[PDB]
Amino acid sequence: SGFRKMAFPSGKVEGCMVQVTCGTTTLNGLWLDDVVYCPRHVICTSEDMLNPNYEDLLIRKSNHNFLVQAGNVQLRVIGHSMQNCVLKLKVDTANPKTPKYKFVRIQPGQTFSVLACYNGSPSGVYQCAMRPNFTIKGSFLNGSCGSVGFNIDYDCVSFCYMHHMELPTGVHAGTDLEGNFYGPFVDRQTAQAAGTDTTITVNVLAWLYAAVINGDRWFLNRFTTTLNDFNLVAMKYNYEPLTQDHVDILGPLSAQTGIAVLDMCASLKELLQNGMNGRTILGSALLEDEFTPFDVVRQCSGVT
Amino acid sequence: SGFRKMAFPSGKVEGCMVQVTCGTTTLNGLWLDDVVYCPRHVICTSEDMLNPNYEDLLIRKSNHNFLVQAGNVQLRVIGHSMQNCVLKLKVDTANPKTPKYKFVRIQPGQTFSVLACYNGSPSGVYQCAMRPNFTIKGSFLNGSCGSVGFNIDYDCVSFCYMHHMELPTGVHAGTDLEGNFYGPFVDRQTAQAAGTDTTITVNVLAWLYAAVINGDRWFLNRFTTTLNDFNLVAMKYNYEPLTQDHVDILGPLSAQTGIAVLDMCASLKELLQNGMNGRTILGSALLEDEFTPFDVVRQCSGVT
Ligand SMILES: COC(=O)[C@@H](C(=O)Nc1cnccc1C)c1cccc(Cl)c1
Ligand SMILES: COC(=O)[C@@H](C(=O)Nc1cnccc1C)c1cccc(Cl)c1
Repeated sequence: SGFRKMAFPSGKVEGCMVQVTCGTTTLNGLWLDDVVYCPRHVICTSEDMLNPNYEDLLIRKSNHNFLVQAGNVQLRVIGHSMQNCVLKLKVDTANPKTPKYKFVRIQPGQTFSVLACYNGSPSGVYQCAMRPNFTIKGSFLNGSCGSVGFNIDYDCVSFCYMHHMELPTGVHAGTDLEGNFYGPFVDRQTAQAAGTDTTITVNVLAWLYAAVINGDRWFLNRFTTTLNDFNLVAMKYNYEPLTQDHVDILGPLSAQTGIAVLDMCASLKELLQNGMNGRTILGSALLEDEFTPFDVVRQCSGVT
Repeated sequence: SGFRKMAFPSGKVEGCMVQVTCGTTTLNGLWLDDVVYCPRHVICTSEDMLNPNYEDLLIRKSNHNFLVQAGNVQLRVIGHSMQNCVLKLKVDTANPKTPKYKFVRIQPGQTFSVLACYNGSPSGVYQCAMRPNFTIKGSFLNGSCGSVGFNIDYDCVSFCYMHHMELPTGVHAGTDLEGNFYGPFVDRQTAQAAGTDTTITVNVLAWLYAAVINGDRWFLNRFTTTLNDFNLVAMKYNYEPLTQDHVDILGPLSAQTGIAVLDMCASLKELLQNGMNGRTILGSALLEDEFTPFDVVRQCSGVT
């Protein structure tokens, strides 16, 4: 019992972190096999960041300008290429600590762990969600660029995020491991609209199931609703519309608890319309949306 | 910017986890140098747990009855001893992945990361506080016993907690790495009073400083208070009395923000007396007490 915002164990990712320096800029890189991946803005100076012509800036760099250090050992750079907003530095040595891995592009609403790093050194690990507006609400300071987000399935690490920047609003933006930004963002120091965010409805419902499983049940009521009625409420409260695909993903939790998905929707509708009346659910005084239905099943069943 | 409930990177601890089996019971062990540490209740059957005579139960066991497996490799047990509520199994091989480590007994109100494990395999990592009543509000299921809590300072892991049991109330109890329980708990399947818990005042104040640093400032007011006046409020709301030792520990945050500790106490007094009025601080609708002043400084400065 108990339910916590749990991150994946970070060991397999810690073994991949390196420091990349180009000129006077230092950030983190991810060393997998004989390639180091890092944000392409490592080649910029502060004056370049306002409107960088990355193609021109990269042309002024050679393999020997990219200093890559894995703890104490220096890596020899034998090639460099830019792919979208990431740089790929080919090195002469395969990382002996490379776990089994994949590069994935996650969907908005999905969750992942972030290993926050500075100067190639891990500082902490936390779990978060990719917001529906393709931002993440992380904890990142200057020097954290290149820190990565990932999920683990048994012995396979699926890397899904590389950190690039903080928007003027204090939220975070980054790319998949092919260097494609999540959302409309560009890697320039310009104010950029993130666009309307919404609460991840299917995740709130999964977390209400986790609450029932752990004994927080005060919010269960004698009501039911329909997908149509619930979605009118979701619209009013800036929640994502619930679909049959979301109801299907909640099947395991509905089966485990015996609470029909539309009955849990009626509990969520009442919580949206009335608030929590000074009460808490799983130690929270707000409706939590950073746990997917898969996260709830994994945590509630102790998957390793 | 951004502030998250961040755990230490778990890699150094992952390399120490093993599975320990004795008879039909399987739990986690911690392999450091040539010793494996685990909860002594690995020697119990279900019938023993109601009132175990651990001395008698252990006398029926020999070195070859303790099966210790580090992933795929089997460890050879050459000695066993019980120290308080932990068993120490001497093995013939030093763990090659033993980090620099210490065993520490943490104080109530201090925080640490937990690497939740099942069958010697890591499942997740989360940060928590040792409550003032010496319980922890973790996320643990059957088989998680032997999972450990720790802090990291550069390359040194200070182990402070080993998980033993879940109280009938769903909260958790465990020991230091010498097998001494935190709190009044005994390793028996009997209902046990945890005693009155309180909110960790110095941690709430540290988190309010973290909020100001990250731009959540709506709770700052034109008021001040004294330690005496604040402590009358703390008493009414079941908060730990604030001492000059706590004010001293908050010195760095007070210096960084220019907000005197007693002025932040007046903000906290107003939040206790009026609530949050439907607003949030650092994404929370309640006053958070799982960040120490050291945690806030570390996270806000990006220590690795
Ligand atoms: C001058 O460079 C910066 O401030 C970084 C950035 O956001 N770093 C940064 C990242 N995360 C947290 C805090 C900080 C500070 C920057 C800005 C704009 C565009 C890009 Cl691709 C990069
Ligand atoms: C029958 O044994 C148990 O249930 C364990 C225990 O709390 N495990 C356990 C631990 N954490 C979460 C869930 C579970 C289930 C037990 C009970 C009482 C005393 C001790 Cl020292 C151990």
